[PDB]
Amino acid sequence: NDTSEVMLLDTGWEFSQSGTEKWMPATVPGTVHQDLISHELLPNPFYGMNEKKIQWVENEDWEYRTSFIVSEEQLNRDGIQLIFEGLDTYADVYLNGSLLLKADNMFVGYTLPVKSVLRKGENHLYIYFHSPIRQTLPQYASNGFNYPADNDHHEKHLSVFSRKAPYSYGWDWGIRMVTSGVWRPVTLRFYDIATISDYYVRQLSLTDENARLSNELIVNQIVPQKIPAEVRVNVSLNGTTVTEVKQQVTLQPGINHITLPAEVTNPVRWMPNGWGTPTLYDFSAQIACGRIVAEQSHRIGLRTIRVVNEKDKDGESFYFEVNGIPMFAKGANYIPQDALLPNVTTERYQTLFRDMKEANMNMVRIWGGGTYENNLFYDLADENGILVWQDFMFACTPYPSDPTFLKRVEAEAVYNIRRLRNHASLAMWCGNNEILEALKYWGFEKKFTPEVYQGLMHGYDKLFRELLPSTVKEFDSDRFYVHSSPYLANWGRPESWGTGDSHNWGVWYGKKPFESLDTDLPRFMSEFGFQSFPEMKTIAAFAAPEDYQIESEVMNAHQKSSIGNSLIRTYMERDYIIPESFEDFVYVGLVLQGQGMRHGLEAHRRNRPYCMGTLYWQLNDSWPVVSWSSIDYYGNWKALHYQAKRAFAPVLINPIQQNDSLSVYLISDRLDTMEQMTLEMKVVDFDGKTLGKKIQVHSLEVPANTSKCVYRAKLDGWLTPEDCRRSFLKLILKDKSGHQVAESVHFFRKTKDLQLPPTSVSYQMKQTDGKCELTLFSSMLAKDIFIETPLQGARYSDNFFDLLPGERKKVIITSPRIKKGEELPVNIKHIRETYK
Ligand SMILES: O=C1NC[C@H](CO)[C@@H](O)[C@@H]1O
Ligand SMILES: [Br-]
Ligand SMILES: [Br-]
Ligand SMILES: [Br-]
Ligand SMILES: [Br-]
Ligand SMILES: [Br-]
Ligand SMILES: [Cl-]
Ligand SMILES: [Cl-]
Ligand SMILES: [Cl-]
Ligand SMILES: [Cl-]
Ligand SMILES: [Cl-]
Ligand SMILES: [Cl-]
Repeated sequence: NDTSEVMLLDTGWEFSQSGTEKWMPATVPGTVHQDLISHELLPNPFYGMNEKKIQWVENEDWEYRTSFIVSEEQLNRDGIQLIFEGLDTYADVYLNGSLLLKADNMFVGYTLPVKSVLRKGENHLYIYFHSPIRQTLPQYASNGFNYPADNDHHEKHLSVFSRKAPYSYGWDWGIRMVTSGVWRPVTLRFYDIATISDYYVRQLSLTDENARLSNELIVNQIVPQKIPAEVRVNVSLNGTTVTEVKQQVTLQPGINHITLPAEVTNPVRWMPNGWGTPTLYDFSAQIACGRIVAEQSHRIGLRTIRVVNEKDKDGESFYFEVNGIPMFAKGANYIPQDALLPNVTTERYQTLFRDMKEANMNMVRIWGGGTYENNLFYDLADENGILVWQDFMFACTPYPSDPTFLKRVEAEAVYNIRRLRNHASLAMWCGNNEILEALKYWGFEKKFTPEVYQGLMHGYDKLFRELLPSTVKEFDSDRFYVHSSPYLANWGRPESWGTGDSHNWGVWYGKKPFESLDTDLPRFMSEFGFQSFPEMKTIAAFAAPEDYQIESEVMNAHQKSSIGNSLIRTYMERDYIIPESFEDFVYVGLVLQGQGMRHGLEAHRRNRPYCMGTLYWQLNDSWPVVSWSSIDYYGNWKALHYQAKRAFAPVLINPIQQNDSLSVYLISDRLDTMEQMTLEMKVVDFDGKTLGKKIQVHSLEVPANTSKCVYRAKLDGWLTPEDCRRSFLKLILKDKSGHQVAESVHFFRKTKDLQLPPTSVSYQMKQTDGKCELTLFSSMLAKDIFIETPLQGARYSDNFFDLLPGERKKVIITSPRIKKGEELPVNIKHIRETYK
């Protein structure tokens, strides 16, 4: 791209527990815990009872060192920068006897001019990582109260003093692994004249006819003379130039601000997943001096995103308008993919986005107890058409608000805003998760003096109502900011539900039935959720067979919700027969979470436009654990993820039964209206015999972006109470010429009340490298079938579905570990098998 040379400092590192003088090979980027694990100096932290056994690490200081060679020629370049994309967290950086930096914020990248400190030949880099526990003990002692951060799993809630990923201190689905290290890459750049410090592509306006952009460059010139230069911006699409602009300047020593307008006529818009292609242009900025001394590019999506948050007849709306069209949000809350962040590989990020795209999602919330994610995450969101709701990294406790603390926060806000603001995917900023809710409703006023409580309330405003919104206004002026989620609505207070976004924890924490999701509607659901144990192959990863009990010491290790096991059983009993065996209980628990949650996803879509989105808690897991996730740590889809896919389908037939009556809604997130449609239904018993006749509803239209009721019928006079326990309703939607565009099945009774027949699911299999193809058959209904295989992360065309009587079903399973001539073990489970 330019004349600079980059040296990756990613080999030859060593580490030491401070004070031991013993050094061993390390892997950078990485973590202290991983380095110890790689030397068998820690047990597998995710196995068994090992959490307590690895806590000692957090009390030690840890040192890292590397050496590297610099040549006479490199030392003669105009400038040389050492760049740390991430240091976790209190890190003193020494090079060649100079203290370069005292780092104090995990979320900040540092760029350090070092030419004057480098030497020809060998150069020595040492980094000292202070324990973030020891570092903040004096700070806590001076504070005179303990912040109410219940998720910080220690007597002393030290997390709040450090700009370090909150979840690292523990969470209610998380292991405590308060780690340290060089967590993102370290690079040396040797260059001439200048670097581009920042390149911002600011969209001024966008119409079907024209996109107007402002290319804003910050150029840091390292030489003392004045340097004539030409700044060039090339805009290309698929390798073909669309427009090119240039500007003559004379670069002054230090910072230069350069602005170049560019326009794209008849722009091809970036669309979100479901509404078209996520088209990305390539914008390249170069600085040319007589040689291209500096270049930087971004992929750019041309679209408008407006968050509409306005007083209205129902309270206060909260929805996303994309390219001028209101878009119903369908997605999930994302947490960190690992207890050890550098262990998350490119392939894991790619697979997680494939999981979101395949489940018909169009939005992800990067929840405030994790990290501002790596550039790759947002690059994947851009190319998959997934909108990103970005929390700042504050969650579930008030935080300090003293000048030094706020200076750290300002540093991370500026850094990460400039880092992320060029992504098409980035849709909004949110100051924190649940802090105002906590301050108002979680009973802190009983835990603190009135004076300390007042201090907390004032401190909330300084950070979330002043500093963060001001920073967004300055650096990302056309993106929405809200101070907290949920900003006003509280789940126990019905009068607040028509006001902005909800975290409806009435289900789960409030013990409310899943049916409450049909009546208790938000303007936008930013969280709701339900736990499940992950499937047996995941349990087997952390537990020996002796430990396969809900309440074994090892299982309780991997359940961080102290009320979770009791809630799961309570809810299961409402709808299912509780199985006697642990393995069957796990299977039904997956079914339960899937069925209950999808009932909610369907209510939210059905109630558009009153409700304009749903983001369930939670997408994913950081380690093998019992949690609210739809995908376990090993990437296995739980039932919930298949159910989410189905409930988020662009066109959905939603039968909803209440008060002994059935309505059927047709729900569409398509941009086009469907005309002359037929809804066809029929009642089929569990033996496959049709009851009565086919019901047909002709001449239906399904307008773009609407939910509409097309059919209502009382059950009384149609089906006997006996019919209701022994049959299901099949529903199909077809176009004028008879082609199927959607299908659904409906049960008229709770599963535990169904008279399911004993039945065998037989299968045929054709296995080749990487692939099994199964054909399943049962002469009778098999309810909520789970096709279980021992291969971690195996992918299925479908799973957790009802196998209908006499209706053959093909299922493809893929995994790089499937070998032709090593038959894939397959175990098919279904509800009736779970009891006698
Ligand atoms: O934002 C949140 N809401 C509820 C989750 C489960 O208790 C919790 O893990 C998360 O902090
Ligand atoms: Br320099
Ligand atoms: Br220090
Ligand atoms: Br300037
Ligand atoms: Br969509
Ligand atoms: Br605000
Ligand atoms: Cl610099
Ligand atoms: Cl408002
Ligand atoms: Cl107090
Ligand atoms: Cl229903
Ligand atoms: Cl009913
Ligand atoms: Cl059976």
